[PDB]
Amino acid sequence: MWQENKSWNAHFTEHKSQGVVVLWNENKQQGFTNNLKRANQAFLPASTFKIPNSLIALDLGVVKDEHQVFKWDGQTRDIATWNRDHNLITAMKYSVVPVYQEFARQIGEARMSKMLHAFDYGNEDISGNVDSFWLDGGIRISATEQISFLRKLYHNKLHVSERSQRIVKQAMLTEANGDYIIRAKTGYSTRIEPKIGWWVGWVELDDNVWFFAMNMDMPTSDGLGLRQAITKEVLKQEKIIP
Amino acid sequence: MWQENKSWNAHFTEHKSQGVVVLWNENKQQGFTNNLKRANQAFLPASTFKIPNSLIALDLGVVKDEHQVFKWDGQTRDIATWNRDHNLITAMKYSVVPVYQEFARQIGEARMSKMLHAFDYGNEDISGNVDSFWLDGGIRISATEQISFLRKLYHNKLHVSERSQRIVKQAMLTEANGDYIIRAKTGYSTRIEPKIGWWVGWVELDDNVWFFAMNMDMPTSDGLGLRQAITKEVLKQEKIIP
Ligand SMILES: CCOc1ccccc1N1CCN(c2ncnc(N3CCC(C(=O)O)CC3)n2)CC1
Ligand SMILES: CCOc1ccccc1N1CCN(c2ncnc(N3CCC(C(=O)O)CC3)n2)CC1
Ligand SMILES: [Cl-]
Ligand SMILES: [Cl-]
Repeated sequence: MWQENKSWNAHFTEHKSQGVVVLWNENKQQGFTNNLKRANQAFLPASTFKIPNSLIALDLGVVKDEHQVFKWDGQTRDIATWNRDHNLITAMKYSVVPVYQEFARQIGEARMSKMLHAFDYGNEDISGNVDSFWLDGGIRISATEQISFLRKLYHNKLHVSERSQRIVKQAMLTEANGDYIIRAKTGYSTRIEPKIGWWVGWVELDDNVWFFAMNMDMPTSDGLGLRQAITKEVLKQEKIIP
Repeated sequence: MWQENKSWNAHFTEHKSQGVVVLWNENKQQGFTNNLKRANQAFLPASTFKIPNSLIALDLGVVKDEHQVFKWDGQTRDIATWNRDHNLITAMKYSVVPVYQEFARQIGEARMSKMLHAFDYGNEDISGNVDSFWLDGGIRISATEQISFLRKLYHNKLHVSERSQRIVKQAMLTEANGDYIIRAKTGYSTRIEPKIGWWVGWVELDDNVWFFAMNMDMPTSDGLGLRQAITKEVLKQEKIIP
């Protein structure tokens, strides 16, 4: 099932960094990582929780569809892209926490807990504020647990409507060309030490899917682009993307 | 509602070419084109017909979902990418005509006509061979009629399940980055002598979507890249993409 490829650690060291990348070959049903311990270490999901959060909001009509416009609340926050109107597509792309905080408050702590248990999502614990638990409450999920959750989403096997799963998979769209499609979601955990940067999703090829879950130590916000860069270098080495 | 802009013809003449580009601003309900007459002249859809053909095949259950595998028949054809197994995603991406000819035979004359009428697609005429009418039969569609059709698809308004429409829009994914998403379909009309290349679809942006339909005279296969290139030079002049 799982296989440790120590050679990917060079992509972390050359960038003054430390972390884990986890890949899963869907056709062959084989997994790969540079660090199996860290691959199974559970962290706060941070904004990667926007994937299950959207699925719950959509199956509950808190979000009607991907074009509904939730406008700014007039409060200027420290990330410029947040201070405007958004839909599901753009709130996911720019990781607009206030929008999903409003979703969370509308979902409710009860329905949130039941749905995460149904998703088998991490430790299934929402202790804390209903609108911040994924950022500074009790929820914990590991890299291999992200892949397990993403594989069910890819196959429409989560305990929500197929429509909700298709919409969220649409909103996860990050990059596409004639070689590959990436559906993914970034995340940055800052409230609990050590600070952690996430990238989780998958790569669609013509005749295979490669799921990935990555996290790395991220002391400041200036190295956040290293999440995609390191992940891509592993993908280039494994001949997954050209 | 419609405005002419002959500045765009410079992009055509720059490449010793001729054709039409039609843009539709969804927010403004406003349209633009370099040649109004040509914008409303009907042509064979060629492989742009794979958009409606896919919708009908999915709705009628000829295609179960975007993962079902259509086996190569073993007949070696001139386009190398056709000589392999395909699913709906890859059959669209590589314009695999033989796969869609099998769809059309399964759908059949009676159901194909009824669905095209319900779609109000072009002249709604499928006279000719059931498995080749979009390539050398009687169906005809204009650039502006393509947009009218695409707008209905985008809003899930066609007489097919929302699921059918969602799957075809996923299969139309062509290009995506941080700036825009392009969902489109190429086409190459070669059997009636006004031999033309098509590119129809739309560009998704954060706060808007720009529908487009273009066709140009295309004497050989070597100029096919000019469909996307000229279209993009127009989108970059209107500052629709960076
Ligand atoms: C409004 C409620 O706020 C909180 C409530 C409760 C706890 C924490 C927050 N804050 C803390 C600050 N934060 C933050 N910091 C740095 N970069 C980013 N970014 C967004 C996520 C991006 C990503 O996904 O990579 C990276 C940049 N976010 C957002 C969450
Ligand atoms: C199998 C049945 O065929 C026929 C039956 C009946 C009439 C015509 C065809 N033929 C003609 C040859 N053809 C063709 N030629 C050149 N390039 C391409 N291409 C595919 C479309 C691509 C595009 O979508 O842009 C461009 C390349 N296709 C496919 C359709
Ligand atoms: Cl396949
Ligand atoms: Cl998509």
